[PDB]
Amino acid sequence: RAARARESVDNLYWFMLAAANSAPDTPAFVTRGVRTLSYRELRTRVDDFAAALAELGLDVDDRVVLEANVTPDAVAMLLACSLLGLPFIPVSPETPSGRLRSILDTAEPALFAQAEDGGRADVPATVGTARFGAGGLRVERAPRARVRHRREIVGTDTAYIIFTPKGVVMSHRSVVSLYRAILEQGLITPEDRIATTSPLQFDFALFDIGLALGTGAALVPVPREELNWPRRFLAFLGDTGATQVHGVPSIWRPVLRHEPELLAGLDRVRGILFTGEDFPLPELRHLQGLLPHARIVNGYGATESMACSLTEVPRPIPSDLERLSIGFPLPGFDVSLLDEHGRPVEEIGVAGQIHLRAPSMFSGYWDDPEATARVLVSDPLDPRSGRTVLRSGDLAYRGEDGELYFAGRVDANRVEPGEVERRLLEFPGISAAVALNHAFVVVKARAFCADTLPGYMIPANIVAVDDIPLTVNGKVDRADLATR
Amino acid sequence: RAARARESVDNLYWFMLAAANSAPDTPAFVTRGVRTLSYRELRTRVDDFAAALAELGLDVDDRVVLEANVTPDAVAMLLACSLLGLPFIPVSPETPSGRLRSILDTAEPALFAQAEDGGRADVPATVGTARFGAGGLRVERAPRARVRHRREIVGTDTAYIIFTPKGVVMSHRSVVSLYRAILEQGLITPEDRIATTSPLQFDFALFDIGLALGTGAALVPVPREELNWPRRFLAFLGDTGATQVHGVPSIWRPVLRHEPELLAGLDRVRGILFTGEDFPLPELRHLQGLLPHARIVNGYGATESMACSLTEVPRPIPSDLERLSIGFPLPGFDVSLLDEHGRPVEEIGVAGQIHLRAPSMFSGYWDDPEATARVLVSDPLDPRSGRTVLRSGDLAYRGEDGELYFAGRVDANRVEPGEVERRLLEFPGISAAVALNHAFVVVKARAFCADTLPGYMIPANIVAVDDIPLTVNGKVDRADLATR
Ligand SMILES: N#Cc1cccc([C@@H](N)CC(=O)NS(=O)(=O)OC[C@H]2O[C@@H](n3cnc4c(N)ncnc43)[C@H](O)[C@@H]2O)c1
Ligand SMILES: N#Cc1cccc([C@@H](N)CC(=O)NS(=O)(=O)OC[C@H]2O[C@@H](n3cnc4c(N)ncnc43)[C@H](O)[C@@H]2O)c1
Repeated sequence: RAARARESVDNLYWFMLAAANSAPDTPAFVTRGVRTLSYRELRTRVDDFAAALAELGLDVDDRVVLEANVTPDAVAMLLACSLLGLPFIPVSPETPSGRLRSILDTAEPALFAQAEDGGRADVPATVGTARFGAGGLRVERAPRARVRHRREIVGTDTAYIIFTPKGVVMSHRSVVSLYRAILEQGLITPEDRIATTSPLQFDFALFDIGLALGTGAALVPVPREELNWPRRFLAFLGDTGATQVHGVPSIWRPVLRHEPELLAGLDRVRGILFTGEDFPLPELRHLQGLLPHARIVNGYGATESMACSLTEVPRPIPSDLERLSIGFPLPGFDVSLLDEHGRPVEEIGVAGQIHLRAPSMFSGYWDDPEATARVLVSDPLDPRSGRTVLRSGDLAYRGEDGELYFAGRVDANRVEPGEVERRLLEFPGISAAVALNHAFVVVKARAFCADTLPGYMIPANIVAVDDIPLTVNGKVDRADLATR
Repeated sequence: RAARARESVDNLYWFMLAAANSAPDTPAFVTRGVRTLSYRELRTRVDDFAAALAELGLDVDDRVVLEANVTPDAVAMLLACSLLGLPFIPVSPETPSGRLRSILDTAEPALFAQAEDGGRADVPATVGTARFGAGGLRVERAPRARVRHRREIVGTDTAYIIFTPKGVVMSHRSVVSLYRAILEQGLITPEDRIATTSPLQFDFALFDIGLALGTGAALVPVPREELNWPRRFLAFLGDTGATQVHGVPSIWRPVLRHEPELLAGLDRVRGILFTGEDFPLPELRHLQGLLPHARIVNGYGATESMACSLTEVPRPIPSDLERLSIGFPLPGFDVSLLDEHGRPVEEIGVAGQIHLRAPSMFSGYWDDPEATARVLVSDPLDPRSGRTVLRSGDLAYRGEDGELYFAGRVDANRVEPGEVERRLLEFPGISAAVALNHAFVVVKARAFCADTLPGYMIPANIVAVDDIPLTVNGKVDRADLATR
């Protein structure tokens, strides 16, 4: 009686589990005793959860909150939801109870599912509740009864909604199109093991899952508890034989500061990928110098398209380089830089706002058509067609070869805090530095800065801190540094 | 310097010319001396026209009017436009000068191209003019100079705009998705020869071209001058060895009336496909009876998605059958029937308005965002997602097996003119009949009707005519029958 996605129709289930056929006994997951779960064993768990979910009578586009971090079970669940056309709303179990309630209030989901040993208690009787474990999907409270109206699942049905409360609605067509564009850029082979560090609620986690599983590679989820301590993190990457390490730039900060020599011992690491924010070039040069056999890729994009461009950093990074390139749009993606009148910028080195044409475009903001119409706008170079572009909120300029350079959020003398942080990171004893004019440093600095920086770039205040504070998703917490 | 579509990005060029690689010497076209043009020779002409077009400096999404009927040269041109991301506006050379001017006024194209021996004179100096022939593309007036801004072609770039002045904007992604859905329904093999009868300006022509060329089959364009006379039309189908015959129901009307015995001699015809309007069941039963080895397929859909469903008619058609089924949506398509409150109709045999979820959805109506927002509407079963559906303007009901039945335009006792026309087509001496209560017949009838029809279905007037008048696209011209 449940609709199931057909194999020919774009859908995360068929896309991520194709390797269960061509390579059933190859590893889909490596976890830590180092264990592997094969593609066949993963499809078996997905099919079991999907048989259980199908009993609940949910209609296509009924929303399932998945509270978990990246685990074989949580990935088995989101793929079960995918086959049944039930958009998942991934929520980290670290999300505060209040923030979760606010998501439940707006998203009005039919079902909330967490791990057997999950800790969430606060869930209204309108929302069904279930727990999943290699034991199976276990319904605690059934979702409330309904009449199914959707006969067939399509490409534009929602795969997932990302909540930060702003909800980015992504279709199977959009996310599969992104995975296919990256498969074309041979970032990954089937023999790779991708260490993934992002919270499940961050699309960087969904990007890592699909890149691994869509390629026939193994995923190595790094638990936050392993990530937070430098020797522990390095022993986890060594033990699991990780070949690729994905994370926001901050994942390296403790290892660079405390354990650079053990970091150099990661001889199986072939590739590093970051996204989310600028990697401070002094830390990035330090990292590159320790792992000279690891390709480093600058990943640019936003939740609204999942991603835009993948750009290998120069080897070595020029000492004098001020900004890494964010390169060229993925195959099938296109950028217009438009000025403050909405006109194309053709001039080398002049910033405009990125307007992205992407096959991975979000459907809209959940229950916010006004916000949707401000962001997903009529193509300003062809406004009579009804074609839309993403008005990204990001500034960029091109260089002489047409490559892009990120130039900050349009809404956040032009100060480049990156140049302030660079000069400070070049001062004896400073391991980290964030500017917002206040500079915060992890450990005279003022005169060292003034020896090369213009007057408007010299910090008014330089504040010693034990660490750079991070958001749940691992980005610099500038709100937090503001408070103190 | 011209952007060209990449092979990995949905685009009519790569989709229709893949057979130039796997089967270069197989026929792409059969024309009438019976000649063939191979896939390789077709790609050569496409590449030549595209090299010439690229010289003109047009930007991606610059519009090219193609005035032609279905010919190897006109198909070579629309595929050249496709590779360069130049949406084509196909216009039949039968279109009156006034109607063309009205299209030029709204669409403001950069270029108008016609055949060497084309007859159009009326084209403003703002629009470039060119003529194409196996000689090459020949520029008469260059388009006016411009700066190119688009770096890369994407999936959602416009393939073509259909004008009837209402302009349906179709993307490469939408039209390729439709061709792929039909390739999955093995309508056609590479050994087939598809006789196509629609004017190039009608998307039925574009449907036929892509089905043939995307499959590696041969296209057999039927010129209007061959189509208009019954023995001439049958000799053309015989000489070219057509294996499939596509056209609106009216293409059969003269052959059924004048040459039924020669029609039975079409021994190579394996398949017939119609769309656009109801096939009057008495003519359809007559046709099916003459070619018992031809599968007949009822094709339902609209320009806004190119198509929706393909449904093989029963063999034989039950004598008592009142309506052919329009079956089930193509793989990856989904229909909701919604009532006059906007609520799902689940009841067998109750009509509602078709809301279509389609991967082949139009981008919008050219320079008409108001009309777009009335037709491409928020999914009424999931309106907070920003997902849209086509509000089709078509009524339908389901039968016991969930199959659809077309029940007329929402805007056009409920009279079923089909039942009035049926009873008249069953009266001795009537070969055709159209009701609009007035009935028009091609050659006491009133009492024959009253012997089985309810009072409200009995024509007030029965008018003998020499023929049923047709639109350019070959549909019944009810406006025309109204005048007289
Ligand atoms: N390649 C790649 C790739 C792979 C996985 C997931 C993603 C993104 N969804 C990650 C992300 O932070 N998205 S965001 O919407 O929260 O915030 C997006 C914003 O974060 C900033 N950003 C994102 N990438 C950045 C980069 N490489 N350098 C500098 N800033 C970058 C930009 O402002 C951007 O609009 C990209
Ligand atoms: N399968 C298939 C297939 C292949 C090629 C091209 C097409 C359509 N684009 C043809 C067409 O007439 N489109 S229309 O937009 O002008 O007018 C559409 C309208 O014409 C009517 N229509 C279209 N198909 C019909 C059918 N099979 N039976 C009855 N009516 C039908 C409906 O009202 C529909 O909304 C369909």
